[PDB]
Amino acid sequence: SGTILIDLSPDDKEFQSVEEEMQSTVREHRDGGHAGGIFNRYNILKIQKVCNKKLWERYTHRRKEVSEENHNHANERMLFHGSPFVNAIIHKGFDERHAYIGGMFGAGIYFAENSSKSNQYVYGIGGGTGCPVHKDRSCYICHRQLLFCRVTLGKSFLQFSAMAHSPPGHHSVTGRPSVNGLALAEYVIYRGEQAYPEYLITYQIMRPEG
Ligand SMILES: CCCCCc1cc2c(N)cccc2c(=O)[nH]1
Ligand SMILES: [Zn+2]
Repeated sequence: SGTILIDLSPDDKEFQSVEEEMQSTVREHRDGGHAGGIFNRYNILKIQKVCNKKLWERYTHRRKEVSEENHNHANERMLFHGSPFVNAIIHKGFDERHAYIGGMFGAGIYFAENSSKSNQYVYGIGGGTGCPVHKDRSCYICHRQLLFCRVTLGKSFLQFSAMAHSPPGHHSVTGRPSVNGLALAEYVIYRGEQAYPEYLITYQIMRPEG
């Protein structure tokens, strides 16, 4: 495929800053833990840099196009993605196969500021049937993987909220939380080339002590 994975050391400042973004963006969810499990923090087991020259140049080419359409502003963010297809994504890139057809902002590729939101989709929409081994959406034993991704939003359409195309004149959609005052924003792109899966994070959710 061209993809290689480089392990980061826990002593590396880059490992520490990615872990901190994982841990600090956990919130409680309105489903009481149904989809993603009950936890306040993670046990991070490994963080790997995803290196693929073809996929990177695909991303930067599209970033330059968006930028030039938006007064030299890519509006680039680092955002989480959770999916049963994480292993296809790191080898072949994001495409229409990784879209959420039934999502609140239409058929596109969804990203979260809250790591705990992406965690709800590790084992499928709604958490599917949970981990393959124990059939448990709150499994504390099995190893999970998330992507921390570089995403080009460009001009984003703001949706106040309780593959298709971007709204005309826009490069993405922003789902702004309008009820749960603790929820962070979620974002949708409609072209796989507008994201690069930069870090692969392997972790467990941790059982609260109390
Ligand atoms: C088959 C899995 C496709 C949807 C996965 C998915 C959905 C999703 C969402 N709706 C909002 C915020 C983040 C995510 C995410 O990180 N992943
Ligand atoms: Zn399990």
